[PDB]
Amino acid sequence: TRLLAISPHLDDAVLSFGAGLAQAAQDGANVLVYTVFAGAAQPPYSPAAQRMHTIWGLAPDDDAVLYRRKEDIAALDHLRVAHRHGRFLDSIYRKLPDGRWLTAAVNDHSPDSDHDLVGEVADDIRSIIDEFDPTLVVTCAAIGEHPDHEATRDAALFATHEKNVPVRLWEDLPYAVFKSGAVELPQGFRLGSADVSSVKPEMRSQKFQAVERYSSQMVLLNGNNLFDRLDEHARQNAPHGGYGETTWPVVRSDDS
Ligand SMILES: CCCCCCCCO[C@@H]1O[C@H](CO)[C@@H](O)[C@H](O)[C@H]1O
Ligand SMILES: [Zn+2]
Repeated sequence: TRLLAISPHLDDAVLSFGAGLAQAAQDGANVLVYTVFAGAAQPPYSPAAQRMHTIWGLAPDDDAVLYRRKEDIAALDHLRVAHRHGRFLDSIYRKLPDGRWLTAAVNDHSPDSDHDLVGEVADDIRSIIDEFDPTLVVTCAAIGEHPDHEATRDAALFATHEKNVPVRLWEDLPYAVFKSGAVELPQGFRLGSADVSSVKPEMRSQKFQAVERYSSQMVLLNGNNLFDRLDEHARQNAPHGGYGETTWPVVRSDDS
């Protein structure tokens, strides 16, 4: 088995699918987690980016991407899976064609810009598929509607469809604790029946320990009960006990 996980940001795959990644590695699968929006960023930073850097426990003008890449490597090494850091800039570092920052909340902009980004991400994913030759791709459902998650999900769907590789979407955590869960896929795609995994306690522990490697995100993610909320979420999906993660297969719609 060759499992390619496609994470929007540096932490999403571990937060949402860390137990599944860890189990896959345990079972002897070759597992690679490619993070789309891991692109190097340098000052000048927007005021919004400077504020986020502060929330992440960094100086406003620090190399936040460098810090997060190192966190990601530690977390993924802890799960014993490989990493690959993509070239795309996180939403807080992107500019619009007219020179404005993308984020301020997202500034009004042309769908053309969204399409162009999705196209480039899709190009990179098609190349990674050629290079890694995955038997399964898993990426985010984009529950919560973060534009980077939506771009990642849509690009992965288009790339996998063209390359004829099976794809599944994970339930975005911790977002799904606060959202309804319904998502709007690009035309022609739909979700099949959910799978709710049940993993051994060791895999829960491995996942939670890996999450902790993302120290910069802990204040943001905890709001001080992140792990309790993750446990409660799994409990609600599997009342008989045991930790797990929800994923859906993505298939072609009828008449498409
Ligand atoms: C960014 C668009 C507005 C909606 C707010 C959603 C909550 C923010 O979410 C975050 O945003 C960042 C910047 O993209 C990231 O670097 C993070 O990993 C992430 O958790
Ligand atoms: Zn994210």
